[PDB]
Amino acid sequence: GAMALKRIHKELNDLARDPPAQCSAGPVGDDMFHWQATIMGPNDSPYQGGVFFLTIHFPTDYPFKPPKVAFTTRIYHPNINSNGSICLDALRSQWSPALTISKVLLSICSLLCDPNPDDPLVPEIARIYKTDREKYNRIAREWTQKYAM
Ligand SMILES: [Cl-]
Repeated sequence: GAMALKRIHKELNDLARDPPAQCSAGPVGDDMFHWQATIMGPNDSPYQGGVFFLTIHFPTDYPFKPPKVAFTTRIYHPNINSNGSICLDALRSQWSPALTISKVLLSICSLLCDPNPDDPLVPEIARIYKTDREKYNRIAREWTQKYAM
């Protein structure tokens, strides 16, 4: 309804006025409720140099339910699966209307930097992250080269 549209426009404007570091987001075309986003691989992470795309769909009662957010770029990470689904509590049980796309993008950036142990969406990647970090990094770098450049 009009409440969601007002908030979504305000958030688009918030991102333009204070352009993050290393992320962007906004409507695909003219559909305010369907956005794209991009996140640059953080420096000093195995994703450095990559560019990762995401899709975002706002519900019609945003901001009082969460947006649906998924990666569209393949990534080697314990909490993001091959469907691009993202295990992040803010997008589920922990949503609040005080969260915004900017905060969500910052949280996903931090998640790339430091995975969540409790949430292995891809159990084998979570295992290599815990047991052999240098191997995890090497493979995450290789997938950044293959998919995100
Ligand atoms: Cl508002």
